[PDB]
Amino acid sequence: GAMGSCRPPMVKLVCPADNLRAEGLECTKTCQNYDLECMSMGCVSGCLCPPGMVRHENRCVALERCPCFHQGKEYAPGETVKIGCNTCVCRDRKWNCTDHVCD
Repeated sequence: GAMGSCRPPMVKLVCPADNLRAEGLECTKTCQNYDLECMSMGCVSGCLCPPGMVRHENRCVALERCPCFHQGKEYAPGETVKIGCNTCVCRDRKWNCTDHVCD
């Protein structure tokens, strides 16, 4: 029934015979696989978030707003954490360490 059933869908993406739209290589695009490997399932009849948006916790958020991970825990942008004698803050889906003097 051409039912995505992929939770609240935003943008529908199908994979042509040779998968020209998904180029086969492409399948998913989320802050998790955006720069990392993609999941096998997703290229074929799937619903993801707009290009400038990423799929996170079934919700669409902007890349600059994407969640950050540090120690198995999920953090947010501008969120600071302490690592040893240095601290880091999530900026641009990446952590920025001050690396100040170890006290």
